[PDB]
Amino acid sequence: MVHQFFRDMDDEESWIKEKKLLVSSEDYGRDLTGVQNLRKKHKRLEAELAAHEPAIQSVLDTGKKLSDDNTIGKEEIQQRLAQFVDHWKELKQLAAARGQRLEESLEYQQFVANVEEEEAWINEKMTLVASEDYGDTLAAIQGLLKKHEAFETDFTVHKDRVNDVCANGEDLIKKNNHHVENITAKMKGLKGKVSDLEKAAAQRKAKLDENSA
Amino acid sequence: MVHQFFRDMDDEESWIKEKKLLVSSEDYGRDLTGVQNLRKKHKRLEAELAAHEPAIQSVLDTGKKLSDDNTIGKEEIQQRLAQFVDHWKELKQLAAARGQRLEESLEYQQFVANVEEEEAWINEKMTLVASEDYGDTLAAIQGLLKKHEAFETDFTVHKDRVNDVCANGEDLIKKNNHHVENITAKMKGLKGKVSDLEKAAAQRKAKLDENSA
Amino acid sequence: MVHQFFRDMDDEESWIKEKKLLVSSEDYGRDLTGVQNLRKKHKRLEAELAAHEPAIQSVLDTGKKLSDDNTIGKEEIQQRLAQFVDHWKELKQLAAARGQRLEESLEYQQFVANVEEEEAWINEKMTLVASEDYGDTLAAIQGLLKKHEAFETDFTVHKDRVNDVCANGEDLIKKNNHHVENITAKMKGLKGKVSDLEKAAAQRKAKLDENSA
Repeated sequence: MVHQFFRDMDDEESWIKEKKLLVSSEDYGRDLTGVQNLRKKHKRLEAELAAHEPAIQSVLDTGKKLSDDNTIGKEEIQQRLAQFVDHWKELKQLAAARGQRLEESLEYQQFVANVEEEEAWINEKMTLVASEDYGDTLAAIQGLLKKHEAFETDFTVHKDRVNDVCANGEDLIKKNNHHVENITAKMKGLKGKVSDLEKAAAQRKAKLDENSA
Repeated sequence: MVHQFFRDMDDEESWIKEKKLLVSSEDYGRDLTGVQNLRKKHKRLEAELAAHEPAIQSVLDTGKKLSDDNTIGKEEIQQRLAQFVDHWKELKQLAAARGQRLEESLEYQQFVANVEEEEAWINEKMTLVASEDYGDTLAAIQGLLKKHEAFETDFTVHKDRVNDVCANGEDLIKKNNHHVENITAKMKGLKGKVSDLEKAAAQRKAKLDENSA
Repeated sequence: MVHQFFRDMDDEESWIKEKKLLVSSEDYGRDLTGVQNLRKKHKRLEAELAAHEPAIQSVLDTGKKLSDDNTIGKEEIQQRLAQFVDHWKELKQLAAARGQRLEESLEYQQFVANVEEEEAWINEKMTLVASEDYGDTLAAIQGLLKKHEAFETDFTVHKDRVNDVCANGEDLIKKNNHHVENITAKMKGLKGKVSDLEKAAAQRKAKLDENSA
């Protein structure tokens, strides 16, 4: 009874101590897929905590009955119960904390991934727009002009996506200062690439019209 | 939100494509156990699609929200959302169709298995009834009559079972043209076997009665 | 209807017969950990029985429908069903019985483990109390007194725990009468060890007090 109570409490505390070290990991992942995998793993740990909740509560309930029955050794029991509750609350707090840090990491890696998607698109169009072919016949120029138009339509959509990625970066910086330097530089870099492509596109459009007029 | 939406939709789409491909199997089993095993397996896949509905619905919800906010690039979101919804409907449609076909296969293989159980019993009794030992002593003869009387009751049950098997075959044919030739021939053969056993049993019974009178 | 009914019944009877043979184990564990491991395994089997109920009932329902529709061979169907019901009932009764025996084993091994915990504690304190170093300085002697005082409080708790262990032992003897001789001797031995420690502790305390006066 009191013997089983202490064996159960000791067993749960050993478990808690082991889970505490697992939730003490400061690995937040290197990229989007990496963080997504860690969040799946953290959710499995949270289910494990939930699975032990009943056994934990049984120890507390048994401890309360022992204390209310004025069992001899009552003081040692109460102190052990308070230390037990403390280890459990601490574990839960650490697990919640890591879960939160992983959510922050997820938002950050999404921004890093989004910046790469927009920059890769811009980089490929920069090469396209730098073409030296301005049409060898008037009819050929009409073909290039319509293709340029198709490009601008798509560019307008990407300009709006870039604004959203930047608004997202500004929000990450506001929530706190993690990776502030990298985030600020990537937003400036991305806006700079959009400006460079707008300049390059305008120059090509001007050449094409000059050529056909 | 738009970048993650396209990543999630792409991932769900490739998933859907895999399952679509699996569910396109044209294997319906070679015997009863074979169909039963394919159905267990199909049931797993069905529960799966069901425990994967939230993720698909989550994508549709985001698409709706993104499309409503008339965010630029609205047209792309709608076309992608549309083909997505159709890929999902297609999969659910193909899965349900296979489940139905496996259901048909099951009834058909149960009929085939039932025919074999009845034919095997009949073949074994034909040999017994072909015996020419009518009993030497007065105690042997009645021992033989006793075994025949039990056979008669058993044959009465099997005749009813054969009628049930044939009714089932007629129903299968009624439901569709699958394996009609084989089902038709098996019913005819089974009735013929019953008729032949009735004839052999009668000859055997008469010899036994004539010998003990 | 009928053919699949007998195939399902035969398959369930094979399942039942296998679980029956499994639940026939006479293994109840050699120590506390061992019993706890066997109870976890037993609970998994109890869950399987609950999960299988619908399948058993389904055969029973079909059999009733066949019986009510006066299908031919009604008597064999009724006799096979009554046989099937008895096997399922027998399995459930055997499982319940093993479960109860395992609970009896748990209580007994808890008592054996608790006895060992108290005796190990007494044995280690017996050697400490046997020490003949009563002090060296006016401060070393006070140190020894401080430690003996902490020990007296701990011994007060253990005396109560030994009393609970003996109460548990007499309850085991009253409720099942198994291992009576071993339980009786262990309680006698344990009370004997407390008495011996009380005597040795008082001799030690006397010397410490005398030396400090």
